[PDB]
Amino acid sequence: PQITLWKRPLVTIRICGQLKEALLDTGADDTVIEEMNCPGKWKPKMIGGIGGFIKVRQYDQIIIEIAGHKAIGTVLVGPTPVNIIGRNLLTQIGATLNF
Amino acid sequence: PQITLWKRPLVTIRICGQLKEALLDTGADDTVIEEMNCPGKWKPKMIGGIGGFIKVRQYDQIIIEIAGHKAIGTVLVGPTPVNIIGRNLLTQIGATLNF
Ligand SMILES: CC(C)CN(C[C@@H](O)[C@H](Cc1ccccc1)NC(=O)O[C@H]1CO[C@H]2OCC[C@H]21)S(=O)(=O)c1ccc(N)cc1
Repeated sequence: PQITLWKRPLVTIRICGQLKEALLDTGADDTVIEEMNCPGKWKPKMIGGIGGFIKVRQYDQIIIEIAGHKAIGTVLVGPTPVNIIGRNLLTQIGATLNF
Repeated sequence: PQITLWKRPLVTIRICGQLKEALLDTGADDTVIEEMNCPGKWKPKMIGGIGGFIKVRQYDQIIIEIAGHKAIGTVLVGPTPVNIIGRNLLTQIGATLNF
């Protein structure tokens, strides 16, 4: 599909059996998902943006479906105000920015 | 151009006379640039990102060239970790996400 940018580029994702809304974010290196009790081993991480840093849990090889496209990779879980699909998974669903 | 997302989507911009590197950021509503000298009037504002809120100077109707494409619009100037081109200007240059 083609997504114009008049509005936030939100899509439906499925992660750990739950449907969520997430922002397709070319400015994010990594995918960051709102706090949820996913199973699996993790490593702590700090990620920084406007305002400073948040502490997150880094999970590797997590399966996510994004707007119907399957993906698998690193997902950071923590107190983000929005769910963000970053470049690590955008590349897997074939996303490009065009102008 | 068509921009893939293996690497950060960095471009050269010209703003208030000066060349800077900036990140094309579909997850940003607004364009936020590091502290710099711009001429003319500004309004104090706040904006929040992943780590909290910062104070910025809002400049309106600023002429800004983005990878050779013209835009004229609002720029927030303040202590951002990365210069980001948000949707307010991405729409002006005709950017879309495609997958
Ligand atoms: C600042 C960027 C270099 C990186 N950010 C992604 C960015 O797209 C965020 C993504 C974002 C979106 C909403 C809320 C928080 C963070 N947007 C953002 O800060 O935009 C601000 C400017 O416009 C406003 O519109 C949204 C918030 C304001 S980030 O959220 O801080 C971030 C950093 C590291 C990772 N792995 C993932 C995300």
